[PDB]
Amino acid sequence: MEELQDDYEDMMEEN
Repeated sequence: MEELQDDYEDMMEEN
């Protein structure tokens, strides 16, 4: 059960 992968943090978004 993962939302995010590895090198990220859901306080930004890769648009």
